[PDB]
Amino acid sequence: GFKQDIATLRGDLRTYAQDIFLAFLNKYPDEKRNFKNYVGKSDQELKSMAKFGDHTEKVFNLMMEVADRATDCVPLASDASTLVQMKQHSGLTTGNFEKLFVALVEYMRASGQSFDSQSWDRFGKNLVSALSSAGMK
Ligand code: HEM
Ligand SMILES: CC(c1ccc(O)cc1)c1ccc(O)cc1
Repeated sequence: GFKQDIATLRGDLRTYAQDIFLAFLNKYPDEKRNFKNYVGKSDQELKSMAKFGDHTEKVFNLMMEVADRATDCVPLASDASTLVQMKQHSGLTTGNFEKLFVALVEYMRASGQSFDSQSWDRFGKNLVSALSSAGMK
């Protein structure tokens, strides 16, 4: 289920963090407007870039903490407000997050593995609802 999925993802975190972000960027190429240093690069080139590895892993480390602190796939309001108020998230709207979780769920469905994709799909919708309540446009 969802809890075990958090353990599975954490057990190969750098790999999953990079592969899910690439799935997102490749499914939604327009989302690179937010990541101009990643333009004009193949996946293997991005996986050679120090900030792409560093940043993807720090993002996913916090994503897994947000998921782990959730009840029934509903994140804490404190975690939603941290994600809205972060200076690095000044430009974003909830649609950026919806798209990320669509790509994450698709990734999991396409994997060989028994991820609980329906729990991740809920988590993404509930995180979007929480971000909207905490003031993200
Ligand atoms: C639950 C999902 C997310 C979490 C937990 C999260 C977390 C973080 C964290 C911890 C950082 C700091 C990274 C560092 O400085 O090394 C960061 C930066 C950033 N995040 Fe988020 N983020 C999420 C979703 C998103 C989404 C959906 C977008 C845009 C589509 C986004 C855009 C950014 C940008 C532009 C930065 C700063 C620039 C950069 O680090 O390359 N984030 N995020
Ligand atoms: C959107 C986010 C991310 C999405 C999915 C992941 O598995 C890891 C990270 C992100 C933020 C800043 C970056 O520099 C790189 C990526």
